[PDB]
Amino acid sequence: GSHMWIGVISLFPEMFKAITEFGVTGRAVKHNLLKVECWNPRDFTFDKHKTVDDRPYGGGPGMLMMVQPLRDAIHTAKAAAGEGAKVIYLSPQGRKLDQGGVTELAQNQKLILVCGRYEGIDERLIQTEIDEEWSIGDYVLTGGELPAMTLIDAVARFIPGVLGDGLLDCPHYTRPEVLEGLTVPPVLMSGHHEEIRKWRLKQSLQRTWLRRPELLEGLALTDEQRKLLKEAQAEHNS
Amino acid sequence: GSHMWIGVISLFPEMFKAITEFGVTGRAVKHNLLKVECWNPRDFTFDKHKTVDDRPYGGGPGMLMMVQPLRDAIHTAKAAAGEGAKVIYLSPQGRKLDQGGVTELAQNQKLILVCGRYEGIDERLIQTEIDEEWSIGDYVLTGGELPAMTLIDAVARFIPGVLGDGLLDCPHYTRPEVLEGLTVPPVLMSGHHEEIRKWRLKQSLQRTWLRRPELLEGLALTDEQRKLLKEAQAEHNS
Ligand SMILES: Nc1nonc1C(=O)N1CCN(Cc2ccccn2)CC1
Ligand SMILES: Nc1nonc1C(=O)N1CCN(Cc2ccccn2)CC1
Repeated sequence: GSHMWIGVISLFPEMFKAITEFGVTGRAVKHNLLKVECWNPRDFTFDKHKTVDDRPYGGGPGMLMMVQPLRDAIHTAKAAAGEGAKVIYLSPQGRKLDQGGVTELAQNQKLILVCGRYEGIDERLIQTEIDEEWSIGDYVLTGGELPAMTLIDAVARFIPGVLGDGLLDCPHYTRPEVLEGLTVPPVLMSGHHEEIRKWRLKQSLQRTWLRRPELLEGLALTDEQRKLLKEAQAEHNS
Repeated sequence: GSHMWIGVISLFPEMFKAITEFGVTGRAVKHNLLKVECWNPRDFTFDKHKTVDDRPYGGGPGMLMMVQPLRDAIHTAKAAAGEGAKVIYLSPQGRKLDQGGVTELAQNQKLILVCGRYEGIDERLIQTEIDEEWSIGDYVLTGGELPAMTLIDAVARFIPGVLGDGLLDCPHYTRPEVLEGLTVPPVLMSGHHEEIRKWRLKQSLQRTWLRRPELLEGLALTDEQRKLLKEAQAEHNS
């Protein structure tokens, strides 16, 4: 349907088996809802030792990805993708990913994700080959592979067939009715669908307010949400 | 040395091969700097079909992880860990992970990471078994495995032997000297180490200011940084 094709450039393509062979994303791939295709810069090297890193001009302790194998891998992925593929570099210097950002990226039918290693890629490749730079969070990882897999997983949820409001989630409960002395809220046992809905929404508003108050600032709360939030705050203040 | 032990509770333990078998984290594991040990709730089931999900009280479209197999897996991981292990649940309702948070978690010698699937785990298990809840970002994934692997990768960088200031990174350049008409900044070719240092720091300040101005607010800039930032801003304003 709205199937998605994601090309990946990575020195460790076998890492992506974690999403292509298991769980929800694994099923998406099996059912041809998601296609993930990997190119390894190591395969585009020509020297005997298949060199994929290179020294930075200006010195320093680190290395960068070697330009020629990486550039050639990217070009190969672009040729396979055809027209309309957006090329993404994952790094801490990119636009911070959130769910709105995920929904934006998910509108793309084709993505190419470039996974950096070492101290990253040549700035001129970012200028000449990368459409958008994104970060999955303000922390530093050993490479772009986990970020790429995280992005793939998040956007995959928006492909129709893959799955079976700005607020944090409400608490959920399952069997048994009592667990180390802790009981399930009686409302959830009541069978009263409307009370249960309002209880869940109220809990969500309360948890967002207590844990992530700044998320509430970004919202235009509905009349019902304003009411339930006021109630939750009143109860919190006893 | 400051080796780290990380217990993992996951319905898809084979996903963690992406970090235990490859790259920097793979080497950490091989060199016994990092130990990652997985328990699968499916192995703690007793029914013929090894059931690991259960219906939420109060209804709704989703499922939760079944309490008994998950609880038993967690208890088993805690027994293996001995004393001092901090138990973490990964979810969008948790404390937002950043590099400071990574450095905090990395001070722990033992971690147990609980990977949720479905609509997550019973709220009472969070109360009774989880020490801390963390989020790797404000977006929704299909399960806690990629978040757990991301956390493991980030904290692993702080284990001594694993690897070979609040600002975004400077641009980096490697061979060739000219790439699609784009040249390497002459300062990086100059061999003047102090000019190169100041240029890199200035670029870092400029990029942070242009891309992530709010990160600058959280910093107490050094005298040198204040100067170079003013210069970068002056040049930006031509
Ligand atoms: N945070 C993140 N959100 O996406 N990716 C990351 C992330 O930490 N990494 C690890 C280091 N990389 C290689 C690198 C190093 C320095 C500059 C540019 N590239 C990028 C991928
Ligand atoms: N963002 C994140 N940072 O850490 N983990 C995530 C994340 O998206 N997920 C996927 C859904 N999970 C299962 C679940 C669903 C609802 C409530 C609680 N648990 C948690 C793991």
